[PDB]
Amino acid sequence: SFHRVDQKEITQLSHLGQGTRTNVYEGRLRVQELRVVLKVLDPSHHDIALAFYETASLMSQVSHTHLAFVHGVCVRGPENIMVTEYVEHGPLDVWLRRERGHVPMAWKMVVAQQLASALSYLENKNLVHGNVCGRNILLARLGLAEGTSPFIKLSDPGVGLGALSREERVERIPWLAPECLPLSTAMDKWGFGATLLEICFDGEAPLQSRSPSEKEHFYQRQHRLPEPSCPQLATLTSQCLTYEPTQRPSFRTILRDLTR
Amino acid sequence: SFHRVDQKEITQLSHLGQGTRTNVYEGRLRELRVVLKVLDPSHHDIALAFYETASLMSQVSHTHLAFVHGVCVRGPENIMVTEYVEHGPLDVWLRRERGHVPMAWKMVVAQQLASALSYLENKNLVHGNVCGRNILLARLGLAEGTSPFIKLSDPGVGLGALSREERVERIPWLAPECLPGSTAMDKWGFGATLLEICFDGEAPLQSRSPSEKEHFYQRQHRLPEPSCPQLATLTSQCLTYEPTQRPSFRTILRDLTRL
Ligand SMILES: CNC(=O)c1nnc(NC(=O)C2CC2)cc1Nc1cccc(-c2ncn(C)n2)c1OC
Ligand SMILES: CNC(=O)c1nnc(NC(=O)C2CC2)cc1Nc1cccc(-c2ncn(C)n2)c1OC
Ligand SMILES: [Cl-]
Repeated sequence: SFHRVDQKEITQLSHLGQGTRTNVYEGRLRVQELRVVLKVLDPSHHDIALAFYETASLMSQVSHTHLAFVHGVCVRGPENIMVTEYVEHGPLDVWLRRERGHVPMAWKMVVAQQLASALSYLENKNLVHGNVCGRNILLARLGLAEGTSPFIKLSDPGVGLGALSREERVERIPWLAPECLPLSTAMDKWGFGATLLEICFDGEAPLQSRSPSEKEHFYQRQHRLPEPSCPQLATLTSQCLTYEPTQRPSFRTILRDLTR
Repeated sequence: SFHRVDQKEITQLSHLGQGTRTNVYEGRLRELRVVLKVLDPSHHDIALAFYETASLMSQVSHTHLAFVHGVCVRGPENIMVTEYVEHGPLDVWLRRERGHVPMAWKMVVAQQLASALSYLENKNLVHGNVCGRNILLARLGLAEGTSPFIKLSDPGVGLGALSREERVERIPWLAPECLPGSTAMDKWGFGATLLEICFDGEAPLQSRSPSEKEHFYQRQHRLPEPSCPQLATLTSQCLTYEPTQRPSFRTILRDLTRL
């Protein structure tokens, strides 16, 4: 399970954004104060909150260099608050869009290897992340500067996919595995593939802009996502972004292929 | 001395604040992100003090010194083009994070400020405007294991061109020997900034009137003791009215890595 955090120990600071049924804030935790990130769940039903706890538990009961730490959950009136690791530079997508055209291929390859690494760890433990996207990739060390390499940390997947509505699942296209449109570790290989494209297209994922019906139509008509600009990831993404879950490579394979 | 920048190459954006005879803006250099220090309509002596400042920064290179791209000199306009530092002035941040800034964080800033100032010392160059405002935070060092990373800004219009009223406004950072009409002056600035850091962006006398401030220096009064006794000796050594009695930055840098 997960560690319990009293309301007294946490301080809510500036708003960083909104997740699926959550509001992300900067914050402090008394342990010596630590800079935390608070994911404040919306007033919710028992099934939604349980999906939130299950997510805390996944992140609490694991340990990897490229996985964000979960301090615990605080249960305050209608709100539940996940207390998570504060990462220096925040979401990757935001940064890649800000640094558009000035992000070198080697930088992107390091991020890929690191993301495949953390996802291979969850694979060997037979655990599903269920929300691999650029936003959920946080930059602990920036790596864009002469003589620097990036250091990423994969965020909690938020409210478990199982509790999400169809409308909510559609919003996750192109990262959402098409079999999840109507929970296997096979789903994270599609997420990894779609994120690999988002990284290549400097934080601009294909279909992001398109309408929910346009997005739903793409999956219904079994259409395939664009090819990455860099031909190094071209084979890997095509292998990952297959509609047949069994046809997706293992992260053990992906991790090997990335070293070449 | 200084690189010249054409007016066509620069785009002015959001006003960030005002300096001594300047207005600070966000800007674009043809398309890189910079900070434009737009000098007020000025006399030739004021503009020359501005160029001298550009030259100081232009002809130097240090990890904890802000970069100066050059000066745009067109007709009545004088614009210094400089490095944009992500989180901006330290004083603003320290006041925002008041009570939640740990001592170790402040020591790191101090060591970094003493290092950039030791570099100018070994080159026998005067900054002349060491204050909280002129320390810019490139990295906040908020995450565990992460440390802050500061960059010292240009000192603005050289102190030599400032009026008495303008010099009085720089109390307590201004060296008292600079009030009427040396690298020793930056040791006082460093000392007064070390107090401002300790008092979480609240420097002593900042609230007091110009006459109250002038009176403090005239009557040879000494600035308060820092809350943290680690910097207590260092600040007392730095904030002496005898310029020759101030430690070298070589000494300060040693003392910082021992207390
Ligand atoms: C587990 N740790 C984190 O989640 C986390 N950790 N650190 C930062 N640091 C920072 O931002 C540093 C720059 C100030 C941001 C983080 N999250 C984050 C921030 C903003 C929006 C979202 C969000 N969640 C869902 N959506 C759609 N968007 C979000 O979740 C990933
Ligand atoms: C060389 N580079 C700089 O000086 C500089 N670089 N980056 C920022 N970034 C930002 O602000 C990011 C946070 C939004 C601020 C900077 N200057 C600055 C901003 C506002 C006021 C003054 C100012 N100067 C004199 N006074 C009284 N106040 C000022 O000069 C130091
Ligand atoms: Cl970094």
